[PDB]
This record gives sequence, C-alpha cells and structure tokens, in this order.
Amino acid sequence: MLEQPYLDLAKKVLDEGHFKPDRTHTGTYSIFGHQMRFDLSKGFPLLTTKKVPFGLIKSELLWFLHGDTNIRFLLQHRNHIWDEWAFEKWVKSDEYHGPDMTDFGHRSQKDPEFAAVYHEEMAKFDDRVLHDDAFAAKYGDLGLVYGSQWRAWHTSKGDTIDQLGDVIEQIKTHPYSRRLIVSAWNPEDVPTMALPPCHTLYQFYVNDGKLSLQLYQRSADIFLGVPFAIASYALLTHLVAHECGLEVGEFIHTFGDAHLYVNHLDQIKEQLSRTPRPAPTLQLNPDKHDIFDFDMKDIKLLNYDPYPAIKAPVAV
Amino acid sequence: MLEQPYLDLAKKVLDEGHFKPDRTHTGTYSIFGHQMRFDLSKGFPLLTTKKVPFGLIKSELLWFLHGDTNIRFLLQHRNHIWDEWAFEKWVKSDEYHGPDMTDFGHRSQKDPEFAAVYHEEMAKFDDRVLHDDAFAAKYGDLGLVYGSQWRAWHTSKGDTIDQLGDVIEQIKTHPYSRRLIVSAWNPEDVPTMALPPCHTLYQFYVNDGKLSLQLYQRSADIFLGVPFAIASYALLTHLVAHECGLEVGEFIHTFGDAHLYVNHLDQIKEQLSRTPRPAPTLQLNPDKHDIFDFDMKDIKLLNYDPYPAIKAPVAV
Ligand SMILES: O=c1ccn([C@H]2C[C@H](O)[C@@H](COP(=O)(O)O)O2)c(=O)[nH]1
Ligand SMILES: O=c1ccn([C@H]2C[C@H](O)[C@@H](COP(=O)(O)O)O2)c(=O)[nH]1
Repeated sequence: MLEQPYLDLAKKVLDEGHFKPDRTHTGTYSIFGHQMRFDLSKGFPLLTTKKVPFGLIKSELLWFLHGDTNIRFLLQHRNHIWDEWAFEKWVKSDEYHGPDMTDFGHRSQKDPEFAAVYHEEMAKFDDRVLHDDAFAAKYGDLGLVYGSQWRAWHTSKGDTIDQLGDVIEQIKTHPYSRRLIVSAWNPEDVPTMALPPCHTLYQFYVNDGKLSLQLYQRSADIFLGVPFAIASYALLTHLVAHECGLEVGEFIHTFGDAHLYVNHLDQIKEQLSRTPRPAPTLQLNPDKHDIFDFDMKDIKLLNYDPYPAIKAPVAV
Repeated sequence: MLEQPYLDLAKKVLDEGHFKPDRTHTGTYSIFGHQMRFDLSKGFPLLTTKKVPFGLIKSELLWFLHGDTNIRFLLQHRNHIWDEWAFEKWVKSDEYHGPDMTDFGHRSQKDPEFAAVYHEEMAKFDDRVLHDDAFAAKYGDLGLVYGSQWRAWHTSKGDTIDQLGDVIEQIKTHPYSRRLIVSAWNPEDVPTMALPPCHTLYQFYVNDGKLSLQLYQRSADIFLGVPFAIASYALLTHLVAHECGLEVGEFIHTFGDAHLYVNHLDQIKEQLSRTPRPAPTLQLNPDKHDIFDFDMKDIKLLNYDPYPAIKAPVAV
C-alpha cells in the first residue's frame, strides 16, 4: 500500500528512536537520516489511516505558488494554519491594546480563562486582516515565507529571483539537468527567523518522460507535520508535471531530524492499528496549464475514503 | 565492512540504473534518490578497494576551512584538483597571449599535440600563481568556492557570514538544535556559475554525546567523485567533533542524481571484484582544538592498506 513507508517510518522511530530534548520543551524520540519513497503513479499519498484535510494543503500550496506571503488569502480560504505567525507580530506591536497575550499559544494548553479570550482576540485580528486593507499590509504579511522564497528571493542588489519559475522553464528546455533545485534556506535570514524553513530544499529530475521530486526536510514532526508535507509536495510534483507536459514519477522524502513528540505516542500506536485502504486519485484540470494560475477548483481528489481523524496536542 | 554501502550503491546503479544523457555529452546510468550510511566509529571510510589519495582530500578540506578561495594554497600542497577552474579564467582573458586553448580539457582526450602543450601552459599559469603575487590575486582566486560559501556568505548588505563558524558555536551551546545547517547553494549565483556546488548542503546533529552529519549532494559521479566526497565530509565530522569535544557518530550521504558514466563501466566492475580489507583509523592532534588552525601535520591516517588504484578518463 502506498502510505506504507510512513507507517514504517513511524513504527521505526518508536523502536530505534533515541530520546532527545528540543526547542519547545516537550520531549521527542528522534532518528537522524531517513528517506522514503512514494511512486506517485500508484495513486495519491494522502493518508487513509487518519483523515488529512486536503483543502488546507491545497489552499496553502496555491498561496505559495502565487509568491504571496499575506494571510488574507488563506483566511479567504478558511485556512488558518499561519495565523499565530502574523498574530504574534500584532501582539508585540504598539497598536495591540488588548489583554495578556504573551506566550498565548503555550498558555492556551492550560488556560486560566485564556482559551476563549485568545480565540476571540484572533477572531478580531483575522477579521481586520480580511477587511482593513491597511491592517493587512502591516500585520498580515508574514514577510519571508515559502512564497517569497520560491518566487521572490531577494538578492544583494535589491532585486528578486523566481527560483521556481526559472526551474520550470529549465525542466522545459533541459529536463536532464542535475541543477533543478529550489532553495528555501537563506543564510542571511535564518539567524533572526521565527521558524527557519523545515522544507529546506527540493530537487526536480526528469527521465523516461517522468518527473520526480526529492525534498530534504531538516526537521519533521512525524505525527502532525509529515502527513501534510507528503501531500503538499506530491501535489507540487503533479502540478509541475502537468505544466511541463510530463508524466509523474516518484516523490522522495529525505529527513534530517525525524521525530515523534513524547505526547504523541498513544495517538500514533492508535494509528498503527489501522489497515490502509486504496489510495485516492488526483485529477487536474486539463484546460489549464499555467499552474501559477491554478484555482482551488482545478484540483480534484477522487476516491478519498479515510479512517476518522486522530486528535493530538500541538507540542510547545 | 564499512565501505560496503558504496559497493552496494555502485552495483545498484549498474542494475536499476536507467540510461540518461547529460551536460558533458557522455552517457550516464542514473538513479535518483539514494542514501547510505557510514558508522564513523567503526573506522574511516576511505576506500580500500582502490587507492584514494587522502593527501588531496586533506589539503583541500583545510583550504575550505580557511575560507580561502585561491589556488595558491593547493598548489603549495601539490594539489591541482582546481587548476582548470582558475586556468580557464586565464585563457579567456586579455593577457593570455598563448596557443589555442579553447575547450582544452575535452581536446586533451584526443590531442593533435595538445596534451604536452596544454600541460605546459598549465605549468606556466601555476608557477606564476605561486610567484607573481599580483597574478595570483587575479587568476588564482576562484571567487565563489566552498570556502567563501561556508565561511564568507555575502549578504544583501555588502556583509559576510561565517555559516560554519556560527554552526560550530551553535553545536557548543545548543547541540540538540535541528537548525545546524550550512548551505552552499546561493540562488543568486548559480545562474552564472561554472559549476554549481554538488555538495549542496549538510546538516549537523548531536545526541548521546555523538555528532552526525548528513550531506545532500545534488549530483554524484559514483566512480570518481563519490569516493572523495565520503572522505572529505567524514573528515569534517571528525574535526568538528574533536573541536566541540564530542564523540563521532555517523556520516550520512544522500544523493539527488547518483550516476555512473558510460565510459566508467569496466573500471567499476573491475573494482567490484575486490574484497574490502579492514578500514583505516583517523588520528587527530590532541593538543590542537581550533580546527580553523589545523595543519596538514595534525591529521594522521593509520592502517591504510588499499588495492592498487584504478585509472579512468574524466568524462567531458
Ligand atoms: O511539514 C512540516 C512543517 C513543520 N513541521 C515542524 C518541524 C518541527 O517539529 C517544528 C519546528 O521546530 P524546529 O525544528 O524549528 O526547532 O515544526 C513538521 O513536522 N512538518
Ligand atoms: O564529490 C563530488 C564533486 C563533483 N562531482 C561531479 C558531479 C557531476 O558528475 C559533475 C558536475 O556535473 P553537473 O551535475 O553540474 O551537471 O561533477 C562528483 O561526482 N562528486
């Protein structure tokens, strides 16, 4: 079954995984150096052993493909995966004349009343982002996010580079090149970034008329983040291929620090007691070819029949 | 035996490797996505199934660790691995009033007389680099090479960053960090680089008092280049550890395009008919701790007993 490598990766970390402390002071079981491989021709690797919200992955990826870094678009899509990131800028700024919010995310875990307060302050921030056009320009622009890294790398000459755009053109004219790389890691920015890109870099490759992509992820939360990263980048591999008029090959996930948070152990064994069902099918709009122009409605997911979702706390 | 993963990698490409054309118009057998793993505690992964010149690897790595980009140092060390790179700048410049040299490297293969002529023009260029101090500053500085990438990344503000230096300090103060990354890939420079860095990026990791390093190499010549890359980076893993007062763990080599040039096939089967002997031992100077200050004499290699070297043409 297609998602087997993920179950394997999970089972493995439980077994060979040595305990290792981390940034967020939660404990983790970690393995360093691991690579898995999905044959995107057998189906779409969206986990069927626990429900993954394809809509979130889809609207996020498009945001990236638009070289966009503002939350307004995700909000317009009911997506809030990046709220806290913009919200935290809002709270540390001169305008935020509201209640206590320092360390909001962590405190939410054991709220004194905090939860409903935080959840409402967010409802405020978000609505304003969506409406106060000037508010959005200030507290809704995350700045250096995958979108600006893939499609607007700032150079030492005050200019901007579209790595992805260029790489697509390369695939079109020199498909056998070994330099089809897009990077998210900028030495200059990581020293003061809130969250240095985990999805550090990826590489395209073509052969036998099929396109492959290898992602190198520096750090991966096996339970929460990995299921999404497999889905984001496999979708990318389809889009880019559909654009270059190529067939889809394999998606290859390489890890630096693959870990399983100590508070996730029960949930993961829970998942490992399930049997995968056949993998869904991705159906892309045949009329559209400029992936940069793709819309939510141009990407269909057929035959997705997953097991109920598993709930677990975001370790911080 | 320690070098087994390399023999495995080679044998594999012969088998699963699909033919794929490339830049240099030589044909290659290629596989995309592969990772191997050497336990640096069992010994040093310098191949014993064919003699690898440790001296070349050693003097090169130091050059890198010095944030140096000039050929003068390698020349002072009998190392010429980077000559053609500086030499080619020399020939395309106003001063080079000499014989035909356009495409010199390729033409050398089937010389009309070219070989001895080229080999002498080089003897000239090199001697001048070593002596004409001003000549060196002009045609001996490669510019953007691993040394300037690891230890002097130019920022958008006309400044310079010492990625490696910083990463070492990080290891010292936050050994459990998942952000111990040094990058060689600069989006701005690759569009006009002669040879974009193959050894694209590496990641440090610490746990149980042992240091590990994972290299991500975009493209790898299995026969010629891989044996060296395994040796360079494993040596790095030892140096950095000796500096941070840690034990050495594993070296992990991940590949993008692992290939075996069509003109190397006989030589590689030749090598695969040999049996590995026990792996050598690396002995580092105990008095010295600042790896940035290491000298050729501070690195000893004990028990190196290899099979005769195998000769093969540099495919271009
Ligand atoms: O696809 C993704 C994106 C993010 N994260 C996680 C990785 C880390 O667990 C956490 C960031 O912690 P640091 O590695 O930066 O310290 O976010 C994932 O697991 N998968
Ligand atoms: O450790 C190393 C350094 C360089 N090369 C090779 C990789 C490629 O075969 C060639 C450069 O060709 P491109 O990939 O840049 O097209 O140099 C290696 O094999 N190993």
